[PDB]
Amino acid sequence: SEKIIHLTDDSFDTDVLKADGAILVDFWAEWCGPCKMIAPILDEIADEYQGKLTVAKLNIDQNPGTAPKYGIRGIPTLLLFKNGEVAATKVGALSKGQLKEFLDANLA
Repeated sequence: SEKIIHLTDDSFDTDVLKADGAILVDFWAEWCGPCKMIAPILDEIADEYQGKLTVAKLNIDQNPGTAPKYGIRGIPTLLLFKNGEVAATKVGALSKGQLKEFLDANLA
């Protein structure tokens, strides 16, 4: 059950900040319907982008510490990290096609 890294506040440094390569971090919560709408889409991307990218999820209620560090203000927010640095930001639900395009464009 791990293609997706399931992050915590304590593991966020190792898992994201010190990863060699691109991580796609999904800031989300259980009550958030758009967050849940995109979850299946993230599963497909995890598979599709395997070897180019890792997908990780931080649940902002269970892990309240990390989101303020990135000025997160609404969910879902997708932050693309490249080797510990944020390259791209996407706020709100989007389709698979839209996510593919956001990824393809920011991964170069």
